[PDB]
Amino acid sequence: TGLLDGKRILVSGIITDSSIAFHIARVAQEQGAQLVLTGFDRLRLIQRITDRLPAKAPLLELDVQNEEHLASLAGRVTEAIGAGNKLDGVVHSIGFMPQTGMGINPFFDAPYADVSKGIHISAYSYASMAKALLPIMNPGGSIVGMDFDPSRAMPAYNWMTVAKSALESVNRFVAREAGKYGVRSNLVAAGPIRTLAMSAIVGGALGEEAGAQIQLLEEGWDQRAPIGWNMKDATPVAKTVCALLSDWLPATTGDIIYADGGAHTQLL
Amino acid sequence: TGLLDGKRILVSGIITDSSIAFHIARVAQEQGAQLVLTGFDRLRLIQRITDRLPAKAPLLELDVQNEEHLASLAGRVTEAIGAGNKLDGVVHSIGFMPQTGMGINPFFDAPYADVSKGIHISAYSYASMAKALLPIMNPGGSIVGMDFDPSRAMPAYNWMTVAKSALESVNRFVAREAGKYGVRSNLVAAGPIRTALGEEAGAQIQLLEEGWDQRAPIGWNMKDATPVAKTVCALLSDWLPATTGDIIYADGGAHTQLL
Amino acid sequence: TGLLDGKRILVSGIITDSSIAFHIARVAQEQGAQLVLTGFDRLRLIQRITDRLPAKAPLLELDVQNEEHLASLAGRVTEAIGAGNKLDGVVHSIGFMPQTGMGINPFFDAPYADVSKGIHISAYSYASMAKALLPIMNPGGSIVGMDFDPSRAMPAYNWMTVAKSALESVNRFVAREAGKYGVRSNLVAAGPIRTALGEEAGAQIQLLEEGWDQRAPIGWNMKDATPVAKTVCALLSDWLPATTGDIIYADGGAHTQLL
Amino acid sequence: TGLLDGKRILVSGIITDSSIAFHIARVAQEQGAQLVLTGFDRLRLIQRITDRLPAKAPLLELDVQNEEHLASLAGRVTEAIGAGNKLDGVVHSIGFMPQTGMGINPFFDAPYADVSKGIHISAYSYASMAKALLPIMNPGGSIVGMDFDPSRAMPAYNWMTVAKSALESVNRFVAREAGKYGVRSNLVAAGPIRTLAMSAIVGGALGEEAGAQIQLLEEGWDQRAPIGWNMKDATPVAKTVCALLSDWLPATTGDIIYADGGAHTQLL
Ligand SMILES: NC(=O)c1ccc[n+]([C@@H]2O[C@H](COP(=O)([O-])OP(=O)(O)OC[C@H]3O[C@@H](n4cnc5c(N)ncnc54)[C@H](O)[C@@H]3O)[C@@H](O)[C@H]2O)c1
Ligand SMILES: NC(=O)c1ccc[n+]([C@@H]2O[C@H](COP(=O)([O-])OP(=O)(O)OC[C@H]3O[C@@H](n4cnc5c(N)ncnc54)[C@H](O)[C@@H]3O)[C@@H](O)[C@H]2O)c1
Ligand SMILES: NC(=O)c1ccc[n+]([C@@H]2O[C@H](COP(=O)([O-])OP(=O)(O)OC[C@H]3O[C@@H](n4cnc5c(N)ncnc54)[C@H](O)[C@@H]3O)[C@@H](O)[C@H]2O)c1
Ligand SMILES: NC(=O)c1ccc[n+]([C@@H]2O[C@H](COP(=O)([O-])OP(=O)(O)OC[C@H]3O[C@@H](n4cnc5c(N)ncnc54)[C@H](O)[C@@H]3O)[C@@H](O)[C@H]2O)c1
Ligand SMILES: CCCCCc1ccc(Oc2ccccc2)c(O)c1
Ligand SMILES: CCCCCc1ccc(Oc2ccccc2)c(O)c1
Ligand SMILES: CCCCCc1ccc(Oc2ccccc2)c(O)c1
Ligand SMILES: CCCCCc1ccc(Oc2ccccc2)c(O)c1
Repeated sequence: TGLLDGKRILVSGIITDSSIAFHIARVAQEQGAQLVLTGFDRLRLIQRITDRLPAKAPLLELDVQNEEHLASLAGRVTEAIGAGNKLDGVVHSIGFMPQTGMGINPFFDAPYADVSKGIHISAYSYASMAKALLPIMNPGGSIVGMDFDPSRAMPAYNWMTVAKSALESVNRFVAREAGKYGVRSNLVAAGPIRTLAMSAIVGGALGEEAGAQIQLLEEGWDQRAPIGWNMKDATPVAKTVCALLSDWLPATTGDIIYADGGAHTQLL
Repeated sequence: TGLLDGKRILVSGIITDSSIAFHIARVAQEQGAQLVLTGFDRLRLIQRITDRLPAKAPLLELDVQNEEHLASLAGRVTEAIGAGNKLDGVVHSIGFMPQTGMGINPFFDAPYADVSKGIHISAYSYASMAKALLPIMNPGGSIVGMDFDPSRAMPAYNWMTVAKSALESVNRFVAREAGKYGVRSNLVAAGPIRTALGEEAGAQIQLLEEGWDQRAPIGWNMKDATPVAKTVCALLSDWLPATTGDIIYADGGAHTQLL
Repeated sequence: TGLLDGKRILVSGIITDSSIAFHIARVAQEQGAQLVLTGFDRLRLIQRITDRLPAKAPLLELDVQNEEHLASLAGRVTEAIGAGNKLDGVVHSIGFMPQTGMGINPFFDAPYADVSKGIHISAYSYASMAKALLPIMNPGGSIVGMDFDPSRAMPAYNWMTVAKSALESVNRFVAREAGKYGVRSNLVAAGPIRTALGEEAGAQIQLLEEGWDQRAPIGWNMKDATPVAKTVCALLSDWLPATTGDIIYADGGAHTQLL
Repeated sequence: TGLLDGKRILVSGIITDSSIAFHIARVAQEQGAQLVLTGFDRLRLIQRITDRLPAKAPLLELDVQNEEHLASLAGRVTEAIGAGNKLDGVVHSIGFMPQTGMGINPFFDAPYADVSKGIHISAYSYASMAKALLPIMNPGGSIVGMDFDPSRAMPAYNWMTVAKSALESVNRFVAREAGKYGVRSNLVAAGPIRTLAMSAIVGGALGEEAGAQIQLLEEGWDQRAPIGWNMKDATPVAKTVCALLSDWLPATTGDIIYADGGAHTQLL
């Protein structure tokens, strides 16, 4: 049978077929998980994408900034999975940061309203999503978010890095809350994955300064990674998340698991 | 002679005489530094307090949330220290967080507008302050801010801990920008210092504070901010010229010990 | 089907039925793995114990200090699993340290020959074991060893903590060598598990152990090694194919919490 | 006056004029510190070198493996500084590792007797040196050793990296011991410094594989370092040690201070 048999897992974050949450959903379903998906803006668009999944699953609207979406989320899920049923897994795979705070723009030229908006979506929403769903979660359940190692600074990532340093702090705190329900909360720190913005800067959407930079950071990842790293394959990352959602890591919470090919453990 | 002779150092954060920034200023002055102090809201009040310092130094108004204070900050400092003169050191010792996101309030009940306000004052202001002053800073200068180890979660500190996780990340980036000026940028992670909440808090804080002194191999006195103020001066000095984007712990070593 | 179906996994470290390696083997077998077990000194004794496992598996002699056991290890495994067959997983669950360098003895009174013996068995043997078996391992295989967070110092554990700081460093290097074979290499940092020393120890261990369960957001039961044995199996499986040279914590989250 | 006025500091580790301990001594003396030096093998040779210091200081023999040198060390120092006088600072700047465990040799081909010998000298000796001198140290005193960030693996450094991971663990423990005497114990994690072996592999003492590698790791250090890093200047490292020996860091022990130009805090 499948890694996640008879587990009901909410997976947010799907926008395209290159999304990390798309492959987290695909694998979860491949491992026999009943899913519940959420989407942010282009619900019609994500309907077309989510239809390309192994199995049919309810799709709810969730704008983590929206105070109404959050207040109503549990009940909507209750309706979708069926009264008397609970969640065994929540996948937070949400991120955002205006151009001002990430990319070619000077680190010091990001206005706070932009940084604030990105932290809200990339860091605080993890707590508010756990606050909504914790109540309708089963003991032994698992909440996992996506992270990008922010231990050290780097070019381009700038204020996103500061948002991810927030998310890791938030995660350890959400573990406190989540423990009172016997639920774990961890983050999967993945190496770079080609999606849209990052698989666009290739040719040079950001210019010759950028491109040739990210193309360097990415490149070095595959060298540093003792088992290597293919930025065009989001499957290994997705499987790590499934391992976190499963029951084979029942004593690990408030933590961070690194799906980056070991790159973060090697200097050169 | 003093550790910081001839150094023009801007020091923010004083509000009372218990303020970590008060002792930083007091020690920097004792070590022969020319200070420029900034205050946030109660300028008259902090005038009373800053008058209790070893030496007289210009007091400017700075509210890190105010876009006008920031844009003008450099020019006003230039006028206080004199045209042609530049700063050798900047002390960010600013911290805030509404009760909603820190204390007895449940962690999940902090509304973002609050959390966001606290991160703006506690984390982002470090970058915006650096962005303002970096241009009027001398090579080999030092920017140092205050921190409280947010590596692990804990009761009460809650969202402040999240704001500090942000500062440390901001600091590594400010080190990048500051490098372009030959300027370092580090954080000093101090143990708790004394500067109502009920029986849970008076139990927790006095239990967390207590265990600090136990864990600390040299011990920890929460009623003395001097050890911390000296660590900030060592950072402002020239005896740590190769360290930037880093964090120096003035905590009695508590953070290196488990029990 | 099981997590580790069709996987040939070598598991060392069993000595009693409380041994973390016993439950690792028990769980790997419950998840349909073909095991090859190794034992150190009391082979007859561990035969009695290994007979208490779900399934029957070959038991080889391995004393990581013995240069002959190491050189022959591959060939003997080849013969047990069959020529042409290779290993998919190696479990290093070996640990030692004389009383001199761990327990009530003062930290400064541990003679090197002792400390060196403990590091040889507890740290270096991880590399020498990897060097022996890596050649008879399949791509996508997994080497996992046991660890106890040595980030911070603590009473009693003393030089074992130093030996574990070494293992973690050894592990990052074994990840390099192992990568050349498409093999991962990680450590599982478990909370204390039950497997005389006087009133100080019975006070400390029961105080350190106790506070573990408090710190742990999901709690921690030192009388149950199963959660730990499952984490080792998740590492041996294929649901963590992108993680190597790393450390997975099976400790109830205790290490992410301060108080 | 000087940073270390009227402080009596033992400084070991001087073998040549490029030694990190040579500059730690030179600066300490420049800051008005009474020194006590120790040497390992070529005492005659180090006599010639130590004579090139700002000021005259007693030179004792200390082979950290030798059980006799350790047992007699305090008394010899007592004699050199004068009965009734104590040390205010100890500088551990000792390292060793046979070619087998560091360089071009395969990581797996280092025999334990070699690794053991290097850990003994590079890690355990820090404890045994503190065990000898702690008794003749003043409250407020400072014990500092030299370290090289071993968080992540790297080429060439191999078993030395494993020795430094040991030393950092040892350091936190020595802090326990050292606290009972009101003495601090920290490590200075420096970036690479041209000495003898490392300033030899330049041309290619280790070959074209090496050289072009270390020359890469070194190079990248100066790029990653936001204030940059000059591998030909050991002065900034020495001054950090003096800051640790001084009284301007009285609340930091069992810790590690990084003198590497910030390189360890930057990814690219
Ligand atoms: N792609 C990578 O290289 C990689 C690596 C490390 C971490 N991550 C993290 O994984 C997560 C998703 O990454 P991805 O690469 O799949 O990105 P993506 O661009 O494919 O998806 C980002 C998601 O955020 C959603 N979103 C934005 N604002 C929202 C809001 N207001 N309310 C609800 N949803 C909102 C978008 O709809 C989108 O699905 C992010 O946290 C990202 O930082 C990605
Ligand atoms: N007190 C402790 O136990 C301790 C321990 C570790 C770190 N710190 C840090 O040191 C710093 C100062 O701490 P403190 O204990 O002296 O606290 P304090 O309350 O005495 O100082 C905090 C300062 O923040 C200033 N401030 C608030 N909003 C501002 C704004 N909008 N613009 C400019 N200034 C503003 C206040 O005027 C005040 O001077 C903080 O960052 C804090 O996190 C304190
Ligand atoms: N027990 C705990 O609380 C706990 C917690 C964290 C980590 N660990 C780690 O797990 C591993 C095993 O722990 P355990 O509690 O099962 O202890 P155990 O005493 O049951 O197992 C230790 C094993 O080391 C073996 N061993 C000793 N010398 C050997 C040698 N020369 N060659 C081959 N094998 C040798 C012994 O035979 C024994 O099986 C150790 O590395 C230990 O550090 C244990
Ligand atoms: N040089 C660097 O790039 C750098 C960077 C980081 C850390 N460090 C550390 O600084 C320390 C010294 O480095 P260095 O570059 O000055 O090296 P060096 O080669 O100049 O000196 C190493 C010292 O070890 C001494 N020594 C060796 N065995 C001894 C023993 N048996 N008993 C007593 N003394 C013994 C030698 O006599 C020598 O002085 C080492 O710990 C080293 O790892 C150096
Ligand atoms: C730009 C630097 C390369 C880092 C890799 C990377 C790529 C995408 C990332 O995720 C984002 C998704 C939406 C908004 C912001 C970020 C990220 O986490 C990490
Ligand atoms: C109640 C929290 C216990 C931790 C000790 C502590 C106390 C005060 C702290 O500083 C603050 C000052 C103003 C606003 C926010 C934070 C802190 O850093 C650390
Ligand atoms: C007494 C130490 C408290 C820590 C808990 C603990 C207990 C046993 C441990 O494992 C050992 C087994 C054999 C030899 C050395 C170590 C350990 O890892 C961790
Ligand atoms: C070889 C890789 C470059 C690392 C920089 C470096 C250079 C010298 C180092 O110190 C040594 C001194 C004596 C014996 C062994 C090591 C080191 O610590 C760190």
